[PDB]
Amino acid sequence: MNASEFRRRGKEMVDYVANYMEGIEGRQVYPDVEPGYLRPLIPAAAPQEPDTFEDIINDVEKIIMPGVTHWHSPYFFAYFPTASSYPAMLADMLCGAIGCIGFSWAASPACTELETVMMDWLGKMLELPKAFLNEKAGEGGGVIQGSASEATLVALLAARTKVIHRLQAASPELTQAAIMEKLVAYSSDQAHSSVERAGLIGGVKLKAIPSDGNFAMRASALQEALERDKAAGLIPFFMVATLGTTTCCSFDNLLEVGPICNKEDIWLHVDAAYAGSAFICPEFRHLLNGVEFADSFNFNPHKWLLVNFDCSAMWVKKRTDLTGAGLITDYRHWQIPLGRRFRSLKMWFVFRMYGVKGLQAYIRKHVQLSHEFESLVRQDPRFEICVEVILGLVCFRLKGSNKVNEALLQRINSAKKIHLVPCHLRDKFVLRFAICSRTVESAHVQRAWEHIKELAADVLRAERE
Amino acid sequence: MNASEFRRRGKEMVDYVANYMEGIEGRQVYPDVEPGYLRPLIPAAAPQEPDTFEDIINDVEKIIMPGVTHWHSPYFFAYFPTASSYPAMLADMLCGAIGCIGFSWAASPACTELETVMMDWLGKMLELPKAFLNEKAGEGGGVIQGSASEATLVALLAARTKVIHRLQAASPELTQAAIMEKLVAYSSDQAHSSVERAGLIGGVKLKAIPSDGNFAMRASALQEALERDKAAGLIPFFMVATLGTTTCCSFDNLLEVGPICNKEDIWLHVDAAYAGSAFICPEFRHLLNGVEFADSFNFNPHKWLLVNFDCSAMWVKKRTDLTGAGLITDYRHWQIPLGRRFRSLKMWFVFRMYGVKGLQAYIRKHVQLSHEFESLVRQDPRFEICVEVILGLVCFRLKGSNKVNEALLQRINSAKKIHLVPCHLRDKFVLRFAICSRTVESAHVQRAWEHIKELAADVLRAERE
Ligand SMILES: Cc1ncc(COP(=O)(O)O)c(CNN[C@@](C)(Cc2ccc(O)c(O)c2)C(=O)O)c1O
Ligand SMILES: Cc1ncc(COP(=O)(O)O)c(CNN[C@@](C)(Cc2ccc(O)c(O)c2)C(=O)O)c1O
Repeated sequence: MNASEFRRRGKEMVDYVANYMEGIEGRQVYPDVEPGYLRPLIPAAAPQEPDTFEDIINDVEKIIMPGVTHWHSPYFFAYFPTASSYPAMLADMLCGAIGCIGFSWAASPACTELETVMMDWLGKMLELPKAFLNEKAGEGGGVIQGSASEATLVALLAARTKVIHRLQAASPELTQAAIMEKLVAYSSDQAHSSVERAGLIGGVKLKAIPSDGNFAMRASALQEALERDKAAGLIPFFMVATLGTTTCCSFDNLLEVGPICNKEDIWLHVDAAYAGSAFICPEFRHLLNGVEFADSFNFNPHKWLLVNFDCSAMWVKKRTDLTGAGLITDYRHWQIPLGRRFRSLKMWFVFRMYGVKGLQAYIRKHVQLSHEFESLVRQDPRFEICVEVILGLVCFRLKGSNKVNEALLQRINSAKKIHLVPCHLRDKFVLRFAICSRTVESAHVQRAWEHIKELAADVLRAERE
Repeated sequence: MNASEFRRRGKEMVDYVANYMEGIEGRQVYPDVEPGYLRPLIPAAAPQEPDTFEDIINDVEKIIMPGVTHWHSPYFFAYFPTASSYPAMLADMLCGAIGCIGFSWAASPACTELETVMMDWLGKMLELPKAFLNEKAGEGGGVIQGSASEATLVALLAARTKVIHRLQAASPELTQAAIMEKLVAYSSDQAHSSVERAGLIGGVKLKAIPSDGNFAMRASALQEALERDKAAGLIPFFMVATLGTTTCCSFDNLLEVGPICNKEDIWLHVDAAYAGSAFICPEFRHLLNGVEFADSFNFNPHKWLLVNFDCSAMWVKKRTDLTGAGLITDYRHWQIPLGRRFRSLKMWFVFRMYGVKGLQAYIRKHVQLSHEFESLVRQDPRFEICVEVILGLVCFRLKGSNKVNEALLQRINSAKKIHLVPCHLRDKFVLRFAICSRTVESAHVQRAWEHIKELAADVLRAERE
């Protein structure tokens, strides 16, 4: 293609995208295809001569869309939201056009420099302690990671290098491998699987701290684990404290866990992948209190701050602690990959085109809708809410057996009107209702509950026979 | 933004992108800004109320573009090409609109299933051994990684897990840490820094194999290193053999190194980040002979196959060896991150809109232009070519001291008409000329050489005084 043909086809793509978005409520949210559906429907080899754009876009509708789960349908209530906004889409077109690989300052100065400023913009919107901000001064700063899973790995690796160097400074004869045998990392029993994966990749032991009745990590359980493992000869070195657990959006107590991690020389990484976006609202900022004790803090604008994937935001207090693993000129030693694209354009466009107040309104509407769903559940005594509703997630279930709730879930996902996923809280099977779509409204939440309520009656009937 | 506003602004963005691309030859390839230029030019905090699109796009031109290194200018001859094509741009708009996170089959079936087919399309274009292809049969298959640096890490981690399990099967009392002390990985002394980083992240020793006069890894040097390290008690477990080294586009000998790695139970990873795209042309496929001995093979469509970053293509012979670290339903255990976007749409669009013959013509034009530059250098006896020219890279220098070539480079990069970077080959400072832009032509290559030739005269004059 030349640029003149892209002028025509790019504008046709813009219309196609806007059409898909404007009609998305008419899409079945979860697909009917079975695993393996796609390969029989397209050729076994690439074409030798070019295909037409018309044939390709026809295949998008005919072959791709039947296998799409529509994350941005208002009836998608699964997992956590992922971001979809037109400002991020516009920036992503510009990002691909500039097309730089920012593995060094010289590879495109603006790619690195805009990113550092946007991470300070974001840090200030979250009212982060100044130690995390760059502002061309001090030792802290922020970087975009590809994902919170990668951000957790990066923090673990930095923590690993820091403790190896400290332990070898104390015992110069001590090998890296002898230290490796004794290192242990911690997270909540509600932590995301990215923590377990970081421990496996990092080659260290990982232990779950039992959570309290609110599924929060507390000082007492942490102290009990530390006493046990230190007596066994393990060396605590890394902690992931979670704000907004994937299971039930619970919150680890940083005011309790922070001081303990500091005094134990445990690198404290705060994972707020989903919940972090709400901390731009002052009524939720208290859930972040204690981040001043953290060594690193991470959350995903690409979940709940309208910056399309990929965009994970990570700050550290000491750049030097992170690199070994004022002006920031490159990010090579802040991330796993060397190459990176101009992702800060997406943050710039979203922040500027929505404004801080526009993002706050977006968060608050989602939380209000969550409370609307919760209100409906609390009116039906056949159901129970298992965890306090704070952000855009409601954990609910039919009172009674796990089997009846497994049946309810299977009826919901078989009817394919809405989409949600479950979790386990201890031995209890629980349904999750996550407010996801940028365009979801009260009417969608109410119809989803009406649907759930109807299927529950059929399921409860079948259990008495 | 709503969809109706995106219809208007998205089409204005398409025009802006096409304008930038059509005028790109008028851009100064390398910028005049100094590190730190950007922060004083934009506000210290995000705006509370929205800014206009017009103000944002004005800032792109006023503030961002002065800090852009124009990778896609025809006068960019630095590093290696990165991909920029309009089919990939169109697919990337559709990718952001579908906006799924494909961390599981259910999160969007098409996101995983198209990817597996495209990796077979690509594998067949490279005439890979069938053991690497999926085709819903056997044990092999391919995945998109975010980068070759990540692909190398993933292979090292899989190799690490495989050798730990084998050594523990032989000695059940042996701890992971005791094994960690003895593991050693290998690469060429010309290997990319991503290998050293994978070794650091993976917690294993890494040793460089001395390259021959053609900067290739050969059996003799590999055998000499193996005898030394095995006698010292090290356990060889991982090898990165490079096809198309970053320094001088040299090629490790897989026909020699492959059988050695197999008999030593060394996981052989073939890194062809840049050169791999040329292997779709039969006249270059012989440079890949011996990949049948590899356990994993990787190259970057986002360098030299017009699939905009990010898109790194990695194949393995045994999915089970990779996951522990027929139908493919998820890629969670193939990559470092859990989340991933619908990147295979970019491969689909590029492959279909260019056709295999269009991609072959693109490769061959770049190689011809490389040989055109080489021809000009070989006509000037003040210069020498340090390594055989095979693909789109020419390694050249003024005969004489490193200091005179350092002066030549500084004059080139100070005049800001073209952009190139150097390397070291042993103790020798060498200039690299890489054919990069999709729209580069003979006329650009000839003007670049005319420029280099002129600056060399001034530099040689200043050395005789
Ligand atoms: C609490 C928590 N911590 C870390 C991560 C990992 O984030 P990332 O995907 O960027 O590596 C998560 C992941 N949330 N995983 C979900 C909710 C799936 C998901 C939804 C929306 C997204 O934008 C992403 O990236 C993932 C899951 O089902 O596991 C997390 O919740
Ligand atoms: C031989 C070789 N192996 C691995 C890598 C790493 O690839 P990736 O960037 O995907 O992690 C490379 C990297 N090449 N690095 C260049 C040539 C910079 C560069 C140019 C164009 C790109 O598309 C990327 O991603 C990077 C460098 O200067 O180091 C490699 O050459």
